[PDB]
Amino acid sequence: SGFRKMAFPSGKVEGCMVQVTCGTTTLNGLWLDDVVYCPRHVICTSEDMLNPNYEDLLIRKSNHNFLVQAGNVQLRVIGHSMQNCVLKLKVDTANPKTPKYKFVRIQPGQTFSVLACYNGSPSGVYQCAMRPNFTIKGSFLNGSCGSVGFNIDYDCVSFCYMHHMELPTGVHAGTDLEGNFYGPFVDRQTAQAAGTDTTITVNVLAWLYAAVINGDRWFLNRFTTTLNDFNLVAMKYNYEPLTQDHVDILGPLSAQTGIAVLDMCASLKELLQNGMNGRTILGSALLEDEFTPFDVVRQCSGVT
Amino acid sequence: SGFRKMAFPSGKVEGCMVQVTCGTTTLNGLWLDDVVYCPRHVICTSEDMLNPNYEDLLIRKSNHNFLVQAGNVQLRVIGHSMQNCVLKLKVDTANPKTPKYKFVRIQPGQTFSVLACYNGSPSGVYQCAMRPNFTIKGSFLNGSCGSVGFNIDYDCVSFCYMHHMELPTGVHAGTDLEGNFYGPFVDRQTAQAAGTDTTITVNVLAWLYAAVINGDRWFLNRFTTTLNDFNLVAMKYNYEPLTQDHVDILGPLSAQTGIAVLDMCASLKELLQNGMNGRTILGSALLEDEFTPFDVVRQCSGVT
Ligand SMILES: *CCC(=O)N(c1ccc(C(C)C)nc1)[C@@H](C(=O)Nc1c(C)cccc1CC)c1cccnc1
Ligand SMILES: *CCC(=O)N(c1ccc(C(C)C)nc1)[C@@H](C(=O)Nc1c(C)cccc1CC)c1cccnc1
Repeated sequence: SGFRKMAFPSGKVEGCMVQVTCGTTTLNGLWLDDVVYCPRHVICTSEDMLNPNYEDLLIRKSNHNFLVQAGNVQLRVIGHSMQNCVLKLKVDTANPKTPKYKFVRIQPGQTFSVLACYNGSPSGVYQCAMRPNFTIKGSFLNGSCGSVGFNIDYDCVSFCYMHHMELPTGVHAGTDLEGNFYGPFVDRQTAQAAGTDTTITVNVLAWLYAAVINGDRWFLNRFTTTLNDFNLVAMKYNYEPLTQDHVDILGPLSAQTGIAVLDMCASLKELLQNGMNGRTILGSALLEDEFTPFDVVRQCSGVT
Repeated sequence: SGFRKMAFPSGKVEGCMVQVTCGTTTLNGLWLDDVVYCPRHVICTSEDMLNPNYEDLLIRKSNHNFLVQAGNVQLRVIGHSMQNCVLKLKVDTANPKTPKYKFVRIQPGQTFSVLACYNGSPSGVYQCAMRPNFTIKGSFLNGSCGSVGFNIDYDCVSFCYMHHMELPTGVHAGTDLEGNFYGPFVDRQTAQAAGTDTTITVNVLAWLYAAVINGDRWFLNRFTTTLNDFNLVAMKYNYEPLTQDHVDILGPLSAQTGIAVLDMCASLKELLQNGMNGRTILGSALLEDEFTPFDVVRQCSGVT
């Protein structure tokens, strides 16, 4: 028992991290097969961040201007192209450590692990979620650009995020591995405010199920509610609307605990209205929303 | 910016996880050089957990009774010995993935990463701390035994914990890699209650420093205190006593922020006395104590 914010083991991704330098800028790249993926803003200078014309900046760059280093050894760049906001640098050597992989574009509320890197070297791994406003609350310093988000299904790594920037409010924005930003963000040093960071309701309910499985049951009440009644409360507290799809996804947790989804919604409703009164759930004094129903089942069953 | 509960990248440890089976029991082992380390309770049957005599149980076991599997391949066991509560199984093949490593016995309040494994396969990585009562609040299911705790200094993994058991209260107990339990726990299915889980004061202060660096400064007050005055409040709230050694360890964070350690103690004192009034610090509604001063500096500087 016990419930932790668990990240996937990072070994398979560690074997893909490289350093990419273009002129004076150094960031992280992701080496899969004979292609190194990195944020296109690696080509930007200091007086470029304000309003960069990436196509024009890219014309002044040749294959030899992209320095790619994997460990202590240099990779030879034989081609380069820009796909949306990422650069794809073709190298002459396929990464011998390339795992089975997919590129996936995740939906808000979905979770993933991040391997934070600097100079192509991994420094840490943490679990986070794509917020409903398409930002991520990460831990990224200058040089972390190019660090990636991923999920693992047995031996297949599904890459879903590449870090590009920090917004003026300290939250993070990035792309999928096709270079498309999550949300309306642009790779430009300009005024970009994030929308309402609403709570991921289905994730909170999954975590309330995790709490019941692990013995924290004080919040369980004698009430029930309806999807419409619950949603009126959820809107009031800036919680995402709960749909019948969410109820369906929570089915296995409802079945394991014998607590119907709508009864758990009524427990959640009373926690929103009354607060926690100085009590804790799974060692937290607030309602946790960065565990999906899939994560709760996976961690509670020990999927390797 | 941003501050996350970050674990070390787990790749180096993933390459050391093996499955150990003795009779009908399967748990995790740690393969370093030509030795596989695992909890000695792998030799216990069902009617043994109550009061096992490990030396007597071990006499009935030969090298061929310990099945060690690394991936899909079997390791040949050429020797076995018991060192305290761990078994050391000598194999005929040195692990080709053995990283530079040390075995260290950590002190309470120190943090480490855990690679939770089942059947010798890694399923997740999380960061935790050795509690002042020598338990760990982990996420371990049946079969997780043998999963290990570690810290990494550039390329050297310092193994500090091996999981052995869950206490009747859902908290976890284990040994260092020499087989010595942390705390007074024994590898026996018997009444073992944990002591007071006090808060790691130096860690809370480090995390308050992390908050100030990341912009969360609302809790900073106009007060100061003394070590003795602060400690009277800390005892009242089951916080560990703060020593001059702790003040010294917080020196770099005090210097970076310009906030003297005793002023941060006075802020912490007011948070203990007044509570958070529904506010949050670094996304938490309670005072976090599983980041050491070293972790705060490392995460805030990006040590790879
Ligand atoms: C890897 C590059 C980097 O660290 N950062 C960066 C710098 C420039 C650009 C574009 C050319 C605009 N993108 C990323 C920063 C970063 O995003 N800095 C930043 C902050 C902190 C706030 C507002 C705007 C900007 C852009 C200059 C970085 C720093 C910390 C974490 N992630 C990224
Ligand atoms: C790897 C073995 C295992 O999963 N567990 C176990 C079983 C037996 C023994 C000894 C022979 C006594 N040690 C460990 C359990 C475990 O500790 N079970 C347990 C619990 C949950 C509560 C009170 C006592 C015991 C011992 C039987 C395990 C389960 C979950 C997490 N860690 C370990």
